Amino acid sequence: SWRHIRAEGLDSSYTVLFGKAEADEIFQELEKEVEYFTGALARVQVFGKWHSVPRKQATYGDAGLTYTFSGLTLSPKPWIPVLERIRDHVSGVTGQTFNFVLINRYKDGSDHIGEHRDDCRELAPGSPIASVSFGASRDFVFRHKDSRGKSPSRRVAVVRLPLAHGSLLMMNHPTNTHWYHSLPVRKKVLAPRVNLTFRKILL
DNA sequence: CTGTATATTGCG
DNA sequence: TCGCAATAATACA
Ligand SMILES: O=C(O)CCC(=O)C(=O)O
Ligand SMILES: [Mn+2]
Repeated sequence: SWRHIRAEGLDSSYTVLFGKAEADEIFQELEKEVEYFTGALARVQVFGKWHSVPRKQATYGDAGLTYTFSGLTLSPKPWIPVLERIRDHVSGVTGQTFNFVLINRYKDGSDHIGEHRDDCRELAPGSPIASVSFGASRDFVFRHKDSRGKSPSRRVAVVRLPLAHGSLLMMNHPTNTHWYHSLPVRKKVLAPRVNLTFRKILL
């Protein structure tokens, strides 16, 4: 069964792919195998200022591709067994295909990601995004674009969702046209979390 | 009276 | 501790 997350312009689906034992093993292999970007490849530019990202990132996928957000371009690394196994399984469950994965690792509840839409030029038009989570459960927040700021034109409610160990969140079109998402700071969370967002990228 | 868009600071 | 409006400076269209 899928929990359907629906609101005006919001269309997402949530389910648990893996039980505890399997999700533990996958997490441990991710921790062991994934090579994260450092230094110059972990700095972004937002509002005219450069910052080191408050988390760790890695990109895997087919050769040739490119992934640019916030002034930072990330070349994908060749697929490794554990990412292919997760990719293929998501594909078998959803029917959707993927040639790329972005990995965000939050070492604890102080690591986080800011509010944004996934609306890249390099993202295939109307292609779903598969977000698979491992480790600590973290709250994932959807805010509507017209409901943000000083004076909002719309009073659409915020949508909050705990992403569990071994879960899958599907973000279908047009979720990313109208809704920003983020993983806010959760100061009580002491354990790491690894998130995989599988995507379809144009060459 | 009025373009649009975007990590931490500075509040509450 | 949590939420979030303001905004570091441009870069557009
Ligand atoms: O950490 C997550 O659950 C999602 C991360 C994300 O949205 C991104 O990396 O663009
Ligand atoms: Mn995202």
